[PDB]
Amino acid sequence: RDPDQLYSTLKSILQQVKSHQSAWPFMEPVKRTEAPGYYEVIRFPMDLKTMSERLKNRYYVSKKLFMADLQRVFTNCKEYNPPESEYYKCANILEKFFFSKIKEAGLID
Ligand SMILES: COc1cccc2onc(N)c12
Repeated sequence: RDPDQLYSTLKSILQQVKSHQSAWPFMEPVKRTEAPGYYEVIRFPMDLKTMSERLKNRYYVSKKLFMADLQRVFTNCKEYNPPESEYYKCANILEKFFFSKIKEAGLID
């Protein structure tokens, strides 16, 4: 069940990330109205709702595709927001959590 092993593992990892107390800024797409100039600077927006959909839609056929999207959630945030903002802080906390979980799961060697 090599496809469903991957799916299972990713779903677990994604749920844990979504349940984390620092995930709240990333739960839905950034709104243009709340972020002036966001979509002019961030070319590939990503969020955890979209990732959930992608997962359900069987898009994440490799660990690399999953990693790229979730990494993008953090890097987008860090480019856009000031370094001591609450959003920037949440990104790094959640990113630390993400790297531990992917290492825990044996997704990167
Ligand atoms: C509440 O989410 C936001 C609102 C406005 C700007 C944002 O940048 N990164 C975010 N996660 C974000």
